[PDB]
Amino acid sequence: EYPTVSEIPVGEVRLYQIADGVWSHIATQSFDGAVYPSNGLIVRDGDELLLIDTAWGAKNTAALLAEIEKQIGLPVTRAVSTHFHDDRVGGVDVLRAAGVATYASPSTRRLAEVEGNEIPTHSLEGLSSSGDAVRFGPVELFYPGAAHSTDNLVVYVPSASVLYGGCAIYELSRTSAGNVADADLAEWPTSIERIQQHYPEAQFVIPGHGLPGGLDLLKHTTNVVKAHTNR
Ligand SMILES: [Zn+2]
Ligand SMILES: [Zn+2]
Repeated sequence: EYPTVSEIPVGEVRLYQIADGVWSHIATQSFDGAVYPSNGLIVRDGDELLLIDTAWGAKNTAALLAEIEKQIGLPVTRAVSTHFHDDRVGGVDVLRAAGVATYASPSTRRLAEVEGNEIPTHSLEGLSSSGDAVRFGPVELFYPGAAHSTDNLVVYVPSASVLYGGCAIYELSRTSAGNVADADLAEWPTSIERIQQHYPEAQFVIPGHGLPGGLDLLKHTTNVVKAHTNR
């Protein structure tokens, strides 16, 4: 039932209900002549919605808001980007124009600015040191340490035991490292272990790209990152 690339024409977006009041959003982009899927999260926040991550670009993110209106019909009032790369901040300007309040850590905002990427409006305090967590509406935001990027956040939905790892967590089908240009390979397993330590009760774990699974995605990622380290 989870959608894959061949289900999703580029420019379209699918929603997937994970639990009561919790969805992923799935979109695709072409990169170097291959097509990659990308996940984000949507969490019901009373009669409003919280969005985690853009749908990887302006057109996708417009389509995302259109699909949310079509299928859920509650207002997206806030969005949080989990790190500074384009699959996470690309589309922030579309969200902002549509009246969504955009958020990221000050580390992410700064790195987005350096990269010339779109920059969320608001700055999330309380996430500066590895192991820091803050509640943000119906989710907990956690900074595990540097991993895929120095700023990467993960998002937990306590009502549903859903853990969204973003790009710090790989899907099982990914056997070799993704983009590690901005990674801290040295710290990435230590960061993954902080996630395990903080969220041992998680039932559904959503990678930045590809299929959900369970907490097995954590050690899977560590194995892949450690192999890449020793390449
Ligand atoms: Zn990234
Ligand atoms: Zn990513």
